[PDB]
Amino acid sequence: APVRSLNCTLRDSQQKSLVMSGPYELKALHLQGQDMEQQVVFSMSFVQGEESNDKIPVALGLKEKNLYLSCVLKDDKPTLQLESVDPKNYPKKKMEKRFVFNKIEINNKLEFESAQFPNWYISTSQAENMPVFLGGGQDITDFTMQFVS
Ligand SMILES: COCC(=O)Nc1ccc(O)cc1
Repeated sequence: APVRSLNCTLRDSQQKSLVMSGPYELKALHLQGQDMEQQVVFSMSFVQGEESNDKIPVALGLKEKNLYLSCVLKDDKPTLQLESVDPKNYPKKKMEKRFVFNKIEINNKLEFESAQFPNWYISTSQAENMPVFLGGGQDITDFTMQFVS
């Protein structure tokens, strides 16, 4: 059938919200009140890949944008980018591996591991207004997920 998707937001375990940082980056900052409209709404797609009770393969697209989080090599290490795709072809059930995250439930939170790069996770900094990155400590790898209409 058609790939299944849900709209959602993510916050890090320090309750920082994610926002756009120019066209191909996200940043995390403390947001409350009217400013919470700046937060990115994801379309989380449930994709093909290796699955267990608490390991669920997803893609993270920006709602109604042909942009996906992807894990791509740079300076010889796994890194997080926003990548444009053909809007005719996405989302799809068989997403390419660079777009796949294992959504893992650990102690009432979520971690998003790169399917491509084992043990590299979507991360934030403790400081305000710094990029979201891929991290292999002080950095934050746990999130909560709010399901949106
Ligand atoms: C199949 O997913 C089960 C579940 O409880 N997921 C979950 C959702 C939001 C959150 O903040 C923590 C965990």
